[PDB]
Amino acid sequence: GLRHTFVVADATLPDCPLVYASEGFYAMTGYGPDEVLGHNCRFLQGEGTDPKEVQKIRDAIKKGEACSVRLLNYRKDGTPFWNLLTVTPIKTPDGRVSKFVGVQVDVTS
Ligand SMILES: Cc1cc2nc3c(=O)[nH]c(=O)nc-3n(C[C@H](O)[C@H](O)[C@H](O)COP(=O)(O)O)c2cc1C
Repeated sequence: GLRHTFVVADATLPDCPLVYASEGFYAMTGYGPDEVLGHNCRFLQGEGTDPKEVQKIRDAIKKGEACSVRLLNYRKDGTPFWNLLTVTPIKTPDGRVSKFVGVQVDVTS
């Protein structure tokens, strides 16, 4: 929907760590930059997170392809929320993946 957050991951590093996150991302998740920059976004996952959906994202990434999934995530305070995540690979002219961009939408309603 209209309200959403955005983040950028560096695919030139093995674990796709975050290099940038929108104002909304920090405010929604409750985390600060000096807390999540340089880290993979998997810290948003938790107990009820469907490993099957997580695997789908992992596969798309390893294949350097776009993907959209609905996942249960948790704020820094531990409270849950439903996240409709869409990941998009950004490539250089040589065809290789340089960055991955992510758009998150809280669809908890
Ligand atoms: C740009 C980008 C944004 C992501 N955003 C989220 C997110 O908001 N929530 C989430 O649970 N996983 C998110 N992921 C997925 C995890 O970072 C990680 O790719 C996934 O869990 C891969 O599987 P693994 O944790 O088993 O290695 C994102 C990945 C990328 C590349």
